[PDB]
Amino acid sequence: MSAIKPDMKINLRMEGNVNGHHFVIDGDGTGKPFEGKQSMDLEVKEGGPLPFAFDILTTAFNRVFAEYPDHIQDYFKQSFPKGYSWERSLTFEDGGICIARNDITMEGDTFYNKVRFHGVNFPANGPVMQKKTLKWEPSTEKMYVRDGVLTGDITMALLLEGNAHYRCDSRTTYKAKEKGVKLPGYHLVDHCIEILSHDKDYNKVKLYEHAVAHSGLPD
Amino acid sequence: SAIKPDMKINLRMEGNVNGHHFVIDGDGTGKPFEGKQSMDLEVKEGGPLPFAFDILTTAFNRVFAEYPDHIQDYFKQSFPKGYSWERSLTFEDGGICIARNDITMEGDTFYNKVRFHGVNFPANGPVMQKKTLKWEPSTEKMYVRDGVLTGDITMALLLEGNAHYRCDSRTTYKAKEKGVKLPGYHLVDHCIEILSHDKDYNKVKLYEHAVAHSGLPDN
Amino acid sequence: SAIKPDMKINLRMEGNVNGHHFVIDGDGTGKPFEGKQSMDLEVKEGGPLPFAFDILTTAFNRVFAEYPDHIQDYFKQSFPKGYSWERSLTFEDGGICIARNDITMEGDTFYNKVRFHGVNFPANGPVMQKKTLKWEPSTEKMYVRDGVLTGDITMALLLEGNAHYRCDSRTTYKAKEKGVKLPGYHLVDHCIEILSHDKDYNKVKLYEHAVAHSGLP
Amino acid sequence: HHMSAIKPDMKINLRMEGNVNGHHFVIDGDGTGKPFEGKQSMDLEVKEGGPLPFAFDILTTAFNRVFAEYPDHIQDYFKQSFPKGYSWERSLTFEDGGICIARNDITMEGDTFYNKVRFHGVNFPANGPVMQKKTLKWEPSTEKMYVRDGVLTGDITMALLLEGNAHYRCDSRTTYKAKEKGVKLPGYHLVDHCIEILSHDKDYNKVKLYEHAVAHSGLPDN
Ligand SMILES: O=S([O-])[O-]
Ligand SMILES: O=S([O-])[O-]
Ligand SMILES: O=S([O-])[O-]
Ligand SMILES: O=S([O-])[O-]
Repeated sequence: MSAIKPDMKINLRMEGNVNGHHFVIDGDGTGKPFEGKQSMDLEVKEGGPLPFAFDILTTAFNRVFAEYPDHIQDYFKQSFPKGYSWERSLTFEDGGICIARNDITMEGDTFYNKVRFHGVNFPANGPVMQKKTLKWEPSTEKMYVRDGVLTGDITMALLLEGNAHYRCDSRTTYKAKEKGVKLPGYHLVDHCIEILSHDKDYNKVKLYEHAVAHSGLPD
Repeated sequence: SAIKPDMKINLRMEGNVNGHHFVIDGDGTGKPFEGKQSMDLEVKEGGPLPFAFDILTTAFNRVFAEYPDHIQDYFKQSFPKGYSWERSLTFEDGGICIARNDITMEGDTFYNKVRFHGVNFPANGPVMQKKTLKWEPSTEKMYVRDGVLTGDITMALLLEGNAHYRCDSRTTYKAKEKGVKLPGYHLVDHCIEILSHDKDYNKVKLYEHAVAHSGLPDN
Repeated sequence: SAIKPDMKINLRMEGNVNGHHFVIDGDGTGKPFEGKQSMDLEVKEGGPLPFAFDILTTAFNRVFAEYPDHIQDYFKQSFPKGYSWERSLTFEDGGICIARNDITMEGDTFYNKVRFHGVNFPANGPVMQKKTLKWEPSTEKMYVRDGVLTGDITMALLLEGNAHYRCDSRTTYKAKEKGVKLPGYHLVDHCIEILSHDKDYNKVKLYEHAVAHSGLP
Repeated sequence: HHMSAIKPDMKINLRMEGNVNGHHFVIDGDGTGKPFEGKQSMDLEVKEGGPLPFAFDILTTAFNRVFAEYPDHIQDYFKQSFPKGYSWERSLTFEDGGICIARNDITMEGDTFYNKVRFHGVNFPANGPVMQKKTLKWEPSTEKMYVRDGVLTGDITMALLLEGNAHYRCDSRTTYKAKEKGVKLPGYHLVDHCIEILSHDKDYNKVKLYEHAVAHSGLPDN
């Protein structure tokens, strides 16, 4: 009924603008939806070398790639073959604010991702514009229904140079394309995201993510 | 200098709110030294808008603000070359927009290249249900933050049923030419009004009046 | 008629910021219809204060605001019985304060029982460092929310070296008597100033000027 | 770095004083816990200000991260802050504008932790879930722990389940400060927790509270 395969391809085009700098980024990769794992090779096609930390873009580069236990409704795998969309705001602690969206379709073995990313008000000598970010720290998304819609709320942190941290408050709304996909109960999604390799300027990046859904303590 | 007592305003806005793409053209006139401006707005692509027009109206130029002699006018000093702004709008129910405008002048006309993106407006909130009446009069705080002129404001939309709907906005302004003198802390009063519109807001007449001041007791 | 042209102000504040307990007494005067008040303040306990005195000053009465005829004056209408307010103050570096005042009146004097609690001010921040100079003049936005008069404001402290330090504040205002008529949306301009102080701010003279208006046009 | 004097089975003595929306209260607490298992229970009694006119649930995170199960590889700032103790300050920012701040000064004598807790809150809307007592429980959540401004900081966005099944968000920031010098600061880590009112009398004048807390490194090392 769902047509989600153990191994899937990922096609992606991201376009957007941060701090007035336009960019286009293409991604091709593979994932294991039932294992909650995915990888992607990315190439900056326009606007390279990027004047900002590549790390701010990486959560925009699909919750279908999360390991869901049987006892939790898997909204994302239940959304196919028709697919779904998400919208997200990223509010950073120094006033940098980004909005993003992805329209996700599926054709055969391949997920297609139309991603948009817009960012404003990053300070000139902040860690984003100065490329002082090292990685996203592992974090946990809270999944719950708000105004008829599945919503993911998370506070994430970028590890910085010198082992400082840089806070980002994120809210995502997820919407199945097909009418009447059953919404899940409150649950948690643990994730980690990692740049596996990159060239000096981050014109080429190999990206990986692992995500696991769960009910949290006590079980 | 470059600024004439009567100016023309040419504007194109392209954007996306809650997944809905749109294009809006603006043609108008204003008196920069009196801080007054009007515009006729025409929805080109994406009419009729599925969301409240009111969210867009602050994005449709601080050059049209009455500055007293004791306050540095950053905006009139930015011309002929012009300036750009970036803005975030954080609404109380989680809706978040980002906007930008690159402002140029040739002859007696200001040209505005405007982008507007918004996400996470609830289906039954006042924006998607078109339950807003107007922006209440407000006061923007201008000050320098990380080497850039920053405008901070809490605005409120009046709703049908008389409730108020809070928006927190931050704008950064940047002159194109190097070495334009940054002002000291000041305030800008403003009021914005949709003078007329057709049923579906595919046509809108918009007016704004803005006045800079020192605050109490010097205002 | 409860509001006289020249009134006195009695005040006791107690609180705790970043673990440090303090008591501060105030005695002042003002002109309710001119929207002007000043007060002499004295630290009775916990002096010298280890934090910037400025964080407390908006907690040291909107009855002292010049209201024009066309705006309902919730505050002067709340007397002789009084009103109370509650306020949260969210500073941009995570320092968060909450405050309360219960205001009563007898003759020509307002009595104020004030509480002020603050946490999470960083040691390297302007408050614990005492790098504040003044509150910049600001505009509070007054509207009804869930049946209660509410004031929302973005305020900013001028810092040494002319940086600013932002504070977001929400106040809820509550008349003691039933049937005090709620105003419509309006703005209140204010400026607050420490006029004089001794070295450690154990004694402080404070001044405020406030004016209600509709805004443009 | 040193021996904590923390025993496998500990007693907990607590007094909370506070004021929410102008309402003053005193609440006494007596419990027990297993520091190394990350588990604790407490019986709470309202001594002044009963019956409480707001949701008891807003207070329950205020009623000690000693009671967290720490792996060997993550520095345990809380157990290493003993025998001398530590204190925390916390802000609670609810989505409808209610704001609380809280403090706890934590000491130890023999097998007993002592807790001097202060809790103040303002601007809870009269018709909101807190003042209307429409909360059900805190959902399980994960706190992020890292060093900020030289201080161990816990940042968490938590949710109260409401009647009618909506959720009610609270953004909480805690700063933790050891009383003694020389307590090693931990690197970034996560703490999973669950908090539960096991039982209560009708007006919540008497409450039985339980919590389980587990620190980990997150994915993949969890
Ligand atoms: O996917 S994790 O390894 O960042
Ligand atoms: O711009 S004013 O007339 O609302
Ligand atoms: O009252 S003003 O001048 O600080
Ligand atoms: O403490 S747990 O059982 O919610």
